[PDB]
Amino acid sequence: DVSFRLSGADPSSYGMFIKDLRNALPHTEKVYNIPLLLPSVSGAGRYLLMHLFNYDGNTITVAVDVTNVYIMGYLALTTSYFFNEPAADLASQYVFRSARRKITLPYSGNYERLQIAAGKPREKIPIGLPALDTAISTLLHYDSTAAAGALLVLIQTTAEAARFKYIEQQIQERAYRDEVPSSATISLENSWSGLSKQIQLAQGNNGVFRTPTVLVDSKGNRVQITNVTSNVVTSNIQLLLNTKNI
Ligand SMILES: Nc1ccn([C@@H]2O[C@H](COP(=O)(O)O)[C@@H](O)[C@H]2O)c(=O)n1
Ligand SMILES: *[C@@H]1O[C@H](CO)[C@@H](O)[C@H](O)[C@H]1NC(C)=O
Repeated sequence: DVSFRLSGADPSSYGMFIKDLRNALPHTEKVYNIPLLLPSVSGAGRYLLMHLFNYDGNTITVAVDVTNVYIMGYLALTTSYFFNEPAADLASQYVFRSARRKITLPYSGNYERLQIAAGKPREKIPIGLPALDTAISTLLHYDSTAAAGALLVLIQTTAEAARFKYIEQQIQERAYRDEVPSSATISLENSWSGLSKQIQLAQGNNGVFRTPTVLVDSKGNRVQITNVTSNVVTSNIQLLLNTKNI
């Protein structure tokens, strides 16, 4: 398992958490020095438990699929909550079984559905460590509309930060003040599958992407990433979604 406590949290302790999160995900191979997530894992081993504590020390446990870093569901006191999707229902067979009741959330975990439930796109939702404290607090007591927004914050401040060093750094900048994600942040989130694919396709293509990936950079400018020498590949991305799952 991995843990993170908002009480006394700073950019350093958050960095240690994201490091732990990455290191908890198994791999047998690196592609261009980036860990390649496994095609599949059977049984309970598929799910990582993240213990998150709000400033007041109240806690939720979040179940994460270690093959794609997708959040499946979470436990809050004696109630488990899972996304309305087949992968999450499968997860509910293995994690939080001792919960007194299980609620299936009225949406899947994908960004489009969460934004619909939350009533706003995540371009408009501030993120940061204070926002994560709020998210944990919200998830402690069921409120599906509020939970959608909280989960958008949760996913970006954990999974997306694990996937991209840039995103980790953006959250570190928001340690004591929330701010909506940069356009570059949104771009990287939306491009993770594509980038993972092209980095793997480059393996037998002399480091060249079969299809270029369009990204927005730190200056709001639209760049085109075409091979593994790009900083996004050498610097930024920390985990690759296996092409078998794409
Ligand atoms: N169970 C799920 C499903 C999706 N997600 C996140 O939501 C995204 C899906 O968004 P779209 O369907 O809008 O592409 C994924 O990239 C993933 O990071 C998640 O964190 N947990
Ligand atoms: C590869 O990407 C680098 C970095 O963006 C770029 O400068 C260069 O033009 C590209 N080279 C090839 C052969 O695609």
